Formats: sequence, C-alpha cells, structure tokens
Amino acid sequence: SQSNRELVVDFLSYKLSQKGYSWSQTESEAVKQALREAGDEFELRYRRAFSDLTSQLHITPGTAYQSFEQVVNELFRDGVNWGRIVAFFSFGGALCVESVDKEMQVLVSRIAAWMATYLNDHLEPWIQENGGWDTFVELYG
Ligand SMILES: O=C(O)c1nc(-c2ccc3c(c2)/C(=N/Nc2nc4ccccc4s2)CCC3)sc1CCCCc1ccccc1
Repeated sequence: SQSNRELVVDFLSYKLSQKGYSWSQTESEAVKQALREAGDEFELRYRRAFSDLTSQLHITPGTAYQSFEQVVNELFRDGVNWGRIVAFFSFGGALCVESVDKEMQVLVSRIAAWMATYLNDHLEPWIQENGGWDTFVELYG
C-alpha cells in the first residue's frame, strides 16, 4: 500500500541525515523507529558478512527498474524473512547514499520509487501473510 511508500521515505531520509545529507533533494512511528533501529544494527553487525550487493549493481541515472530488481532478487534467493527485508531497506539506503556521493542525487527519488515498486510487487503478500508491520515490531522492538 502507501503504508510501504511512507516507510521507504522514512528509512531513506534517516539514512541520509545520518550521513549528514538532507532528503530535500501514535503506533505508526513505532514501526519507522523500529525499522530505523534494525537497519542500524544490520549495518553495525552483519552488512560486511555478505557479498556487497551494491558492487553488483553499477548504479547510474540510466539504470532501469529491472536491473535493480534482478539484484534485489539475490537477497531473497532462499526465501523471505524479516531480516532480509531489513537488509533490503539497508540496501536502498546504500544505493541512495552512494548516489549522492557520486553526484547523482537525481537517482534518489528513483531508488525510492524502485523500492516501493519492489515492496508491493514482491513483499507485501508476505508481510500481510506474516502479521503485517505490527508483527515485525512485536519482535524486533
Ligand atoms: O536473516 C537472514 O537470513 C539474512 N540473509 C541475508 C542475505 C541473504 C542473501 C544474500 C545477502 C544477504 C546479500 N547481501 N548483500 C548485501 N549487500 C549490501 C550492501 C549494502 C546494504 C545492504 C546489503 S545486503 C548478498 C547475497 C545474497 S541478510 C539477512 C538478515 C541479516 C540480519 C538482518 C537484521 C539485522 C539487525 C536487526 C534485524 C535484522
């Protein structure tokens, strides 16, 4: 839904404010706060245990959605758990952060459309199948 939309933005803008950048190119906030937190732990703790997915996608302004998708597919080669969804978000942040690093901040809005597309096309059936976002929270919060 658009629940996923505003979630991609929260995660992205946070990841940028953290790197010193600026996105300007209730119980809900609890999910955002929870995803903000898990991504931070993901980065501190695991990110460097897996192959670098950003190394596999050579991000450019003329990169297509299906390029991104086919890379993101790799993440979920062995199924969907919440962790990999976290890693997914972390990935979008790193694409975003790298983009701004390389003077391609135009991509950022694209990367967010991309993730949102990927979420609804690939992951929402799972999330609702596994208790929605309020469930992710009860576990990882
Ligand atoms: O749980 C898993 O099975 C799992 N498999 C994972 C997996 C499976 C397959 C692949 C990978 C990871 C790969 N990851 N490569 C990445 N490279 C990058 C680069 C930048 C940002 C994010 C990423 S993720 C590359 C090869 C395919 S990631 C993952 C979750 C790791 C823990 C997440 C977490 C951390 C703190 C709090 C809550 C949850």
